[PDB]
Amino acid sequence: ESETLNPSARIMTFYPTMEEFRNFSRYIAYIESQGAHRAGLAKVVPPKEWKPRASYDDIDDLVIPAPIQQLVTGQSGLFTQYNIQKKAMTVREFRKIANSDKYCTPRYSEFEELERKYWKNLTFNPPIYGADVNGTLYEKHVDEWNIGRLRTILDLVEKESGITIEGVNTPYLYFGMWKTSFAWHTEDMDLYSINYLHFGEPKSWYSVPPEHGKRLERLAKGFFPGSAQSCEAFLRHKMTLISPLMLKKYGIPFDKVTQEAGEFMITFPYGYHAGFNHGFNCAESTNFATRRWIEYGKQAVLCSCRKDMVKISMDVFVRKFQPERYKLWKAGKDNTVIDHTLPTPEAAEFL
Ligand SMILES: N#Cc1ccc(O)c(-c2cc(C(=O)O)ccn2)c1
Ligand SMILES: [Mn+2]
Ligand SMILES: [Zn+2]
Repeated sequence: ESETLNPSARIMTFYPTMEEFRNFSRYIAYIESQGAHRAGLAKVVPPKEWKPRASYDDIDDLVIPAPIQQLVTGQSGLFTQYNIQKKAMTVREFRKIANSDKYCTPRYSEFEELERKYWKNLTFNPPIYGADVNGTLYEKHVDEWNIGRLRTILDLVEKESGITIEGVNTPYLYFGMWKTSFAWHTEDMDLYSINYLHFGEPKSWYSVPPEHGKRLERLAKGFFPGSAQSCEAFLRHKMTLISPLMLKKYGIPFDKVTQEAGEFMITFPYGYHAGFNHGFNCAESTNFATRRWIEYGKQAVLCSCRKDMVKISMDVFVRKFQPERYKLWKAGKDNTVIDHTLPTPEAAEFL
């Protein structure tokens, strides 16, 4: 039973062997079989034997075409992040700024100390995030967990229509510095995501279980009624930051995890997450899908107030994987209800 596995919906950590690590979709289905998805977020530590690139010593020349300065406004654990686009710059130039005294990591003993400082100084001295950089740091030959070519069914989007959506079915790189942030969100079309930390200081994550996502939404709508009235899904703007103390105070279940260089994070459909970087680092990510995602995709509530928001046609997926329901679905009469505790069909061999 779905409900009997990971009943506390806690973030799980997995240490696959090299044999397990080789088939990406298999291991995703496997960790789902262990209830990992119920947390919304999971950590996967790859075998020590494994490395996606021999050396990162060459990248100081790589261009960050649109660095973003992150202005944050708010109080009492509620904040809204405004992006200001800076002029292009190099990893060398970025690293110099990031390690500079003005911008570098404050010192501290335990994580909770660094965490407290993040939520205390969030609004002061705005950092720069080298974000949404198109590209990959994977060497052309690495066949395990290659973010450039995961070969999941998300590939049906490009295959059928030729459409690429930057960062979604293509890779993004993220160059961080201390106190740079990602706001509370689910992925576009409530897909999965994979995030790999190539190098640098840690990246910390908060997550809310999918079975409690709607609860976080009610709370957010209550605290940002203006934004809620203007948009059916304003959290998709990725501007909204909420401190873990505010989540506790209003009884939203959540969990924390800190990601180290060379570690993977997997986010699951309708898994709300947010977080921040500890210092200079580099992360790579993209979205992907499983058969389980399709229903999430069919029902995802999208941003209504922008023309350039990401919308994937679900049609090809329903035809190919839910043929019984296609007619009904197209007639707007498909009332399937989602069970967030259930694992993906592909795990039939591990169920
Ligand atoms: N803006 C934005 C945005 C859109 C989609 C995403 O998955 C993330 C995101 C970014 C990070 C990160 O900046 O490290 C971690 C997790 N999620 C951020
Ligand atoms: Mn994300
Ligand atoms: Zn919107």
